[PDB]
Amino acid sequence: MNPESRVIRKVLALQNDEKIFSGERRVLIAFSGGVDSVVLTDVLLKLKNYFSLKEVALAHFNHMLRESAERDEEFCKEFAKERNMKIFVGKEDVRAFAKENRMSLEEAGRFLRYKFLKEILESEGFDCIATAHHLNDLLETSLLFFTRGTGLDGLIGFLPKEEVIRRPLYYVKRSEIEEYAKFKGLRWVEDETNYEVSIPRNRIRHRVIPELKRINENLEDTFLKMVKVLRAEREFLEEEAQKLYKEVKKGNCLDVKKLKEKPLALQRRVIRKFIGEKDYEKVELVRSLLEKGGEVNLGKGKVLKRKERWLCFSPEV
Amino acid sequence: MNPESRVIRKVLALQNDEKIFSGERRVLIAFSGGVDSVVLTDVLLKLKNYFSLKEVALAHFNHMLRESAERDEEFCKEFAKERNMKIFVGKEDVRAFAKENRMSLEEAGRFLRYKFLKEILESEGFDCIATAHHLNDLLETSLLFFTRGTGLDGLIGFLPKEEVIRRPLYYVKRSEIEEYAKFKGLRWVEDETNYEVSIPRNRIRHRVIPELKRINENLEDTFLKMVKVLRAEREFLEEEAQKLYKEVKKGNCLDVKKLKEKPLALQRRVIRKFIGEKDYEKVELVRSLLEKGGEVNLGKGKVLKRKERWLCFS
Ligand SMILES: Nc1ncnc2c1ncn2[C@@H]1O[C@H](COP(=O)(O)OP(=O)(O)OP(=O)(O)O)[C@@H](O)[C@H]1O
Ligand SMILES: Nc1ncnc2c1ncn2[C@@H]1O[C@H](COP(=O)(O)OP(=O)(O)OP(=O)(O)O)[C@@H](O)[C@H]1O
Ligand SMILES: N[C@@H](CCCC[NH3+])C(=O)O
Repeated sequence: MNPESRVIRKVLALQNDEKIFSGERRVLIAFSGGVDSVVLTDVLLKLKNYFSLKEVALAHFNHMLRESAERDEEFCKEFAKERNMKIFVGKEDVRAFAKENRMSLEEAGRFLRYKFLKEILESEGFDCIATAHHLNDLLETSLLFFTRGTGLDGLIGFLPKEEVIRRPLYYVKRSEIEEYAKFKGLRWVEDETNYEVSIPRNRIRHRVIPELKRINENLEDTFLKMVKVLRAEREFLEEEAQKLYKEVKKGNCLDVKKLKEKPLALQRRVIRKFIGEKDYEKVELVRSLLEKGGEVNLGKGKVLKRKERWLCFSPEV
Repeated sequence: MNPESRVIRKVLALQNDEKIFSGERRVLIAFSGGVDSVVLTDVLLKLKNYFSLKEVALAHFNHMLRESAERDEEFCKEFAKERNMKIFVGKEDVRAFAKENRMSLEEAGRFLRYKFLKEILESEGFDCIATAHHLNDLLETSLLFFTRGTGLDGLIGFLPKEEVIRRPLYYVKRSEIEEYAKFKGLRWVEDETNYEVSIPRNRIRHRVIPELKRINENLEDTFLKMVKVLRAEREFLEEEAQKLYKEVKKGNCLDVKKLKEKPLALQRRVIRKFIGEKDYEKVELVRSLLEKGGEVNLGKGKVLKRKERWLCFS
């Protein structure tokens, strides 16, 4: 099996399993100019009719942080022309939105790259946005949430398809993306967060994963099976969660007595939703009010009390 | 708060949260001679009456692997004599046992160790075994499972109470254990197995975890919160998985019709229980029969066929 089919087989597999494209007609690619983006594009133009797409276009965002960005942008317009594709370029100063909004260069650009994409989508009439997220991004992300503290959501990471976003390379490993770009002799722009190990994701990618791989070289593959199991168990619990939530709220309060003899796993999913907080301690606080009567203060004036069959928000302040 | 009250309260909290001890009278301690063993022993002797324990004793296994072995065994007896405790000591040639049985060394020791402990437990009339596992073993354990492939079970790691085994320092960090020992002026044996990054556990312990704490210095406490959550979620899934295994398994079959209209999460759970295998692959091969005709060959004669309304065996 060659590098081409090794990627295309996984993309088709993903399509089967998740129905990545099932009616969408116009696709907008979150094109960065990077290998994964280039390979993402090469694969979609090769499957354009297979997916019954009417049009595939690029959308590049110039964060204006580095100097190369000016050059990265040139590559993208060129690439688009070599492909005879439509492309929308966007220029914004993260740094000047991440300063006048208290933001890390990163987070601020994320918001902006997306705003522009949502923009390009709803305005130009595209049905969805395709991203180049791949299996290693999911490994790093998942491991980050594990590090930062989390539950199933973080362990699952992002999904192959969520609302308006589609991630065709979800099953593909970075090395497979790399091998395919070389095999087909594609050109792209290098990785210049190439080792700014000061950022967690990058520390995980360059210093953690390589160690874990010294334990299990097929970590990514082994990692994928675990996510499939968890996604399902999560889906189920979240499903049961709504069952109980509604089985439980009255308007603006929660029925302690009914929720008191329900499974802990579920009580916690319910509280989490009632209060709009995922923090473990805040959850336990509110949970304690199920047996004990009284008050608990969470944060933005989120104060909850027990009437006595009920557990509500205090209206004060 | 001092290094002692710090650890003591976490043990009292684990006891309050899990009922570690609740009728046991004679505890046998899996005593390695290392810090954790030593702090475990010191905490049980101090909380003996509180837990209503009639006796606490030490069990030390000489793996015969390291050169200090003999010496350490001696320290162990002296540690016992010092606190006027019984000490049972087992010795076996792990090394050899592995070669005449096809076992690496991790497994060999493990096998003989626990075997030795269960024998003392029975021939000495002990109710349970107290191990010195701690939160950092848990964190190292769960990362090993996340690396080798796993589900909730692996992520959760060992539990505070599992059968005959007890783990009173489950909530305690290795750092707290080390401060405890210095504070109370305790003596212990050197862990000459830190090094060897060849051992995955140590590679995680020395290379992986350190990098993670540079992202979150509170990794262990944060990991614990995650475990508690995962545990109750896992409890609910297994319970719901029991109901379904009973609502669908009628004989040596599974009511496809009923099991096909239920949650994937559960299906796999039902399948896993039915076919006795747990790996993702077999379960999914078997799982397709709920939708496609045919039969499957998993292991040693483990083959299942799909009838019109039933997924039974051959
Ligand atoms: N300059 C860009 N213009 C448009 N889209 C981009 C650009 N950079 C990245 N993307 C899109 O976002 C995806 C993820 O990129 P990257 O991992 O660098 O962002 P992150 O912010 O680091 O990740 P996430 O997007 O997971 O936060 C890329 O694969 C691509 O689909
Ligand atoms: N030589 C020994 N004699 C008796 N008990 C021991 C000995 N070594 C270890 N133990 C017990 O086993 C527990 C776990 O030890 P450790 O985790 O270092 O070994 P492992 O091989 O990693 O064990 P597991 O695989 O059970 O974690 C120790 O806390 C102690 O209670
Ligand atoms: N260096 C640590 C660990 C030594 C081995 C402990 N069993 C200490 O002595 O505190």
